[PDB]
Amino acid sequence: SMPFPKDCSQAMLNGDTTSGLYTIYLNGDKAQALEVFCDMTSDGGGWIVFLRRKNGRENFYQNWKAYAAGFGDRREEFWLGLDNLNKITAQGQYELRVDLRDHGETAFAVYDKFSVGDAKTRYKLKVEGYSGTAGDSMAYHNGRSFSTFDKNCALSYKGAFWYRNCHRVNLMGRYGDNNHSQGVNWFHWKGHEHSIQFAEMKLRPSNFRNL
Ligand SMILES: Fc1ccc(CNC[C@H]2CCCO2)cc1
Repeated sequence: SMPFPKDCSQAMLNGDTTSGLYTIYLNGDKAQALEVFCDMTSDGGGWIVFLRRKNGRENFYQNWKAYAAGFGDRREEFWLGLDNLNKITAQGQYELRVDLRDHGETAFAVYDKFSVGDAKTRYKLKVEGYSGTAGDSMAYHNGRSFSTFDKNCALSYKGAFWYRNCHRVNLMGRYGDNNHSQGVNWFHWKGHEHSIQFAEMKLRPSNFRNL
């Protein structure tokens, strides 16, 4: 096992093959301990889950400080936080996976290259290298800074994202809200008038597929 695993891939290969809560260490630094939910089953596992939507019990209409730091319940609905995502994606080349499920249908999207800038970039999104079945809805968002109501689409649509003008993805939107662009949307799968029941965003090293 690796004493201070810096993501859910290093934490898995230690043998641990159950999805659940695990401790990771940013830059492998024992002083930068982070609790994450590892999805160890989806496409060979080793994923840090950074968003989960599944029942609308948690409020995602939260401020910049809340999106930077993280919020909610890692076992249920949560946001891991942008400072975390910046530090994780700085450790090497990460891939993004999005898993969607709504009234029994499933779709996914993988981006070979995924990173989040530091606070000085307003946590700039980078997503390149699409494959999957949900449709390339993040390409629209590539290069966008993060937006919350207090730093305008977040206020217009009552959510938070790497907004442009405004979104094809709104996975931190209002739960079960089918009003145009207000819900948990992945436009190129279910459009802007269908709020998705279940959504996870997760990352692991892009080189995991053949490590
Ligand atoms: F994924 C996440 C990441 C962060 C959080 C909020 N952390 C709260 C701090 C202060 C009191 C306890 O920890 C929730 C879910």
